[PDB]
Amino acid sequence: MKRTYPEPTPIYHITHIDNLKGILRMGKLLAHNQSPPKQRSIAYAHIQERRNRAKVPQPPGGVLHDYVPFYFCPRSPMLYAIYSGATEYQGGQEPILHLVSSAQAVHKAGLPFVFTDRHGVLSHARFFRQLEELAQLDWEAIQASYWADPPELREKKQAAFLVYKAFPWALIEEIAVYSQRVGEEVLKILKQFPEARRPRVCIRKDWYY
DNA sequence: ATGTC
Repeated sequence: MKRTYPEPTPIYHITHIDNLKGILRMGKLLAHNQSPPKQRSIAYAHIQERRNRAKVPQPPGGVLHDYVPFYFCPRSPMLYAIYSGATEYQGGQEPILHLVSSAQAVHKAGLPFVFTDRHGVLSHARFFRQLEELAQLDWEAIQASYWADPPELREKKQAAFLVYKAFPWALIEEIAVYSQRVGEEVLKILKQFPEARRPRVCIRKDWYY
């Protein structure tokens, strides 16, 4: 009766469109501790500071800031904080891209990864290395459109897929966007990097608030 | 409904 994970299992990384040039110039997403040439932070600083010191207890270890973060859903709680202007960033959701890949693409590429069953800064989050352990996650919570309550559902919606240090651009399969205007601006940027993969750019308003 | 905790 409880939902299982789709296979392939989508993973989602949100970023401001003002960072896409830097992603294509580096040819990869870089983890926070790898000093990405980001133009626009859409994070909470006070939770960023927790990620900065949160130990990852599975090899290859380090801290959460050593990994490129993905969720297993679009339309994240983080995106709600952005949509509602609760962040220092005041631009709203419209310039926020969903970069899409899959857990299985990462495994087949032989990149080191870990994943969690819930918001990764929580002291009781479980960490996993084996894709069979996707069965440990709560796929009802991950897909829930109303996630404010109950508390367990809220935590488990924010299970993370964590790729150590860097995520190659070549593994991104789709860029989802809010609006035609932002789609067009993404294709203009991609065309400045003709050697790079050009993933399909899809308007998915249902991935936004 | 939901302002990542």
